[PDB]
Amino acid sequence: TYTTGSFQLILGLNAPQVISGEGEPEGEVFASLASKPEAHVQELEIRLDKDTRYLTQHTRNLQPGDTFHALVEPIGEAPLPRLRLTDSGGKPLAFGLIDQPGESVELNYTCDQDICELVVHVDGTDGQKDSGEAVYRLLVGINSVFLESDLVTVGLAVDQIVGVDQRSENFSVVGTLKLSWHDPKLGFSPDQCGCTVKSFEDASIRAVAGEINLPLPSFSFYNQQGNRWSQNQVIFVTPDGRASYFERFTVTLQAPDFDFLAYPFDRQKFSIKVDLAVPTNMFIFNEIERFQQVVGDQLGEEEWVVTSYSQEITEVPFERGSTNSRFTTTLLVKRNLEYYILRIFVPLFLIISVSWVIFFLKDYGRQLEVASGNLLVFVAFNFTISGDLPRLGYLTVLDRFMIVSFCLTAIVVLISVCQKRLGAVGKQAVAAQIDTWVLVIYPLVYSLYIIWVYLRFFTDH
Amino acid sequence: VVTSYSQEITEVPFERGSTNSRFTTTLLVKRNLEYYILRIFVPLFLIISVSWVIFFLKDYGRQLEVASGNLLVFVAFNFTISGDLPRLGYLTVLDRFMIVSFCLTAIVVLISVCQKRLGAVGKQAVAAQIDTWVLVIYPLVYSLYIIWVYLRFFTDH
Ligand SMILES: [Ca+2]
Ligand SMILES: [Cl-]
Ligand SMILES: [Cl-]
Ligand code: NA
Ligand code: NA
Repeated sequence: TYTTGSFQLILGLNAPQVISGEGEPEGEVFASLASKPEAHVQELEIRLDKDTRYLTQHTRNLQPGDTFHALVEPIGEAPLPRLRLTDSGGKPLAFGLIDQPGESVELNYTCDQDICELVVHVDGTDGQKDSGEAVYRLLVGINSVFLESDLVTVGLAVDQIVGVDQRSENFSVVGTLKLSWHDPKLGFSPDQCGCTVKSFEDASIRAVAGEINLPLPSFSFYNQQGNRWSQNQVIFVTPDGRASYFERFTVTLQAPDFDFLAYPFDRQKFSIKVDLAVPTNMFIFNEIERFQQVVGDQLGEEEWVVTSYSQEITEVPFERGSTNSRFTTTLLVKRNLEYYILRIFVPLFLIISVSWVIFFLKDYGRQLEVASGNLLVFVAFNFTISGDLPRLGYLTVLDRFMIVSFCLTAIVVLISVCQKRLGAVGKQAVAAQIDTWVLVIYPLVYSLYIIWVYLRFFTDH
Repeated sequence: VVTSYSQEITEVPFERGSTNSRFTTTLLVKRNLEYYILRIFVPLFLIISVSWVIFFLKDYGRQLEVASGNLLVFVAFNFTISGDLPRLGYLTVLDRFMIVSFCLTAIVVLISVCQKRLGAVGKQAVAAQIDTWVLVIYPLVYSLYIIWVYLRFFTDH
């Protein structure tokens, strides 16, 4: 291909030093710049929401002697906005003149210095935003009229969800980060190295920008807690201006999108947000690279499992009207449920049934002997399981079922006492009516409780 | 403990066709098993049989007092050992045996209640047939469970 960049030209007439690399200017002048001009014109439909109501676009680079025209127009019946042109420093070079009919605010300028580096402004500063949807066609021209954000393709993949802190509403994950992006200003000329590839290893895009003193697409994991353990870190740059970043990492992230209210029947969102650290006007995320399986299927492992992974490009505001790209890889998860209903629920059931079948007995002495004894087994079992249950400072559904379960088992002891007295007073057919009396209201209440909670916690009621 | 160590040279792909050497030293390991079957399995057994020999009794009153009491000892023991057992968020085979073990011990309490009422209704030779009735299906079920798991978890079935 053709190649690009800047050069130093030494021209010599009867001067053998010039072919030796040796340019010191001397003598009488013989040469210079050799010859409407070339024109460049651009469309863009700009949009002005409540969010974004001033907008500026840096122009790219006019020669002394170049003329610049720009025109705005309303898409619907939206108001005629304020137009102006300005240098990079903000000193004004023109203003918009609203036209003969009053439909287009046009502006004009031709160029003074050997660099004119112009900036176009359009504002909807004039009125209160009524529904925040007035949008404009903007025409622009000199005689790629606007200098555009270079386009980065980002990719992410997770290998291990290695920690979840349920109390502090955060988690930890191991994964792989790739950004690939074509910027000519990066360009390596080959004869220096003697290679196609230049490598920077073990440092942060930020640090390499600082070393090179140029702009690069730096980023941060948005909710990062403390430090990240990054290995196989690297950034590759070819001659072309094609560049790539590769980083396996192990990061700890705050996710207060946790809700543990329906534990263990809760489901959760692990979101891995990757924001840039430079605005939309310099770099933006343009593609998603499916460089590997996004979520890595080791299934035996099992503690939290994965429903679906959706990873997506979105632009978010930051300070100084920093609007910048954000690459959200967000895993959907649920707990391993066999662990809960087998280890917790099944046994619990049995403890509750023991209290219900001792109502059959009619030897209230013994009914109460077992009733009381089984309450201890309940409490006993309730702290067997207290380990896999986490302390948060608020009630999960399980904690809710468990209180009710205990309360019903304690009242069987209370009822059993009641009936034993009745037995020894010789109203034993009262106490036998009671026996069969409970036998049916009582497991009816467990079942109704459950229905209550399912509706209370699961059904948008 | 270590079963064998095999260490080996192999080349794997990386960034921009980086194909590079990898030196894998890979140890094979197993747990110290005496610790498990002595500390966990042997005692558990004993708790299991206590429930089976109280089926012999035919004083269902007392059968049930021991039956119930021994369930607590089971739960008690099950959390003695809860320390050396690690919380993962999913069932290991031990966790599997332990649930089944507890469930069978809870139904002895349930059966013991059943038989006691039968006794006081004066169908005591029903309840005595039951006694000998379990005595044999019940430790048959532990043994079949075990066979089930060995096949479920160990034998590529
Ligand atoms: Ca929250
Ligand atoms: Cl409790
Ligand atoms: Cl248990
Ligand atoms: Na984990
Ligand atoms: Na907290």
